[PDB]
This record gives sequence, C-alpha cells and structure tokens, in this order.
Amino acid sequence: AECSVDIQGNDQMQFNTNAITVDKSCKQFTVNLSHPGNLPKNVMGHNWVLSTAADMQGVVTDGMASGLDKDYLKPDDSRVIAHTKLIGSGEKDSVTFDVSKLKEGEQYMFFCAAHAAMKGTLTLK
Ligand SMILES: [Cu+2]
Repeated sequence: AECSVDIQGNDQMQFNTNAITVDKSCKQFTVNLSHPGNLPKNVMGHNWVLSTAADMQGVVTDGMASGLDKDYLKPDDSRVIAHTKLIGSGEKDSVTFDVSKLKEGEQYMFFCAAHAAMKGTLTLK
C-alpha cells in the first residue's frame, strides 16, 4: 500500500487534486506539500489542513478571526487533525499523522487555511 501523497498548491490558488485516499492498512500517513509556482508566501502562500467536513467551516471562521498572525488557524484547535506550515513558491513541507485519529464513520476534508476555497476530500479505502 501507499501511505503518503504529494500535493501541490500553485500561483493560481489551487491544489492539484481534490481527493486523497488513505489505505486502511496505514497507521501513519504523510502529506508532502510543495508550491511549484513563482509567488512568495506573503502573496500566495498555501498550507494544508485536515478536519472533518462537518468542522471545516467552524475551523475557517475561528481561523479567520485569529488572522494572519496565526496563519488563519485558531491555535491548538482540536478540530484540526494535522496541518502543514505556510509555504511559498519553491518551498515544501510535510506533515505526518496517526490514521487512528480519523473519527470512525466521519468524512474528512483538507483545505488551505489562507484560501478556504482550496479544498478536497480525504478518505479511507
Ligand atoms: Cu492557499
């Protein structure tokens, strides 16, 4: 099985996929985020954030209120399973999480905290 994925966020404010699969055998899963654009992070920086679909809007609301100083996430928000740092063009970051953290029967999503329009699903198979 494969227990990691490579994902890109670019200068046009989009990720290069809207769907990640996590094999049910994985105990840990790694997301390798890169930014193959030319814009730096103070213009078009991206991160990658994981929550349930049901929690996404609340995470974004509280992140918005927390602001740029906190990379648009409430610090220590228990609804956020994992997240990367904010990266600009040519930079990269990876995050690894325990697959045991996914609540059984719940659909998960990923998104960019800076650009909540950038989103997708993360699913067990
Ligand atoms: Cu973004």
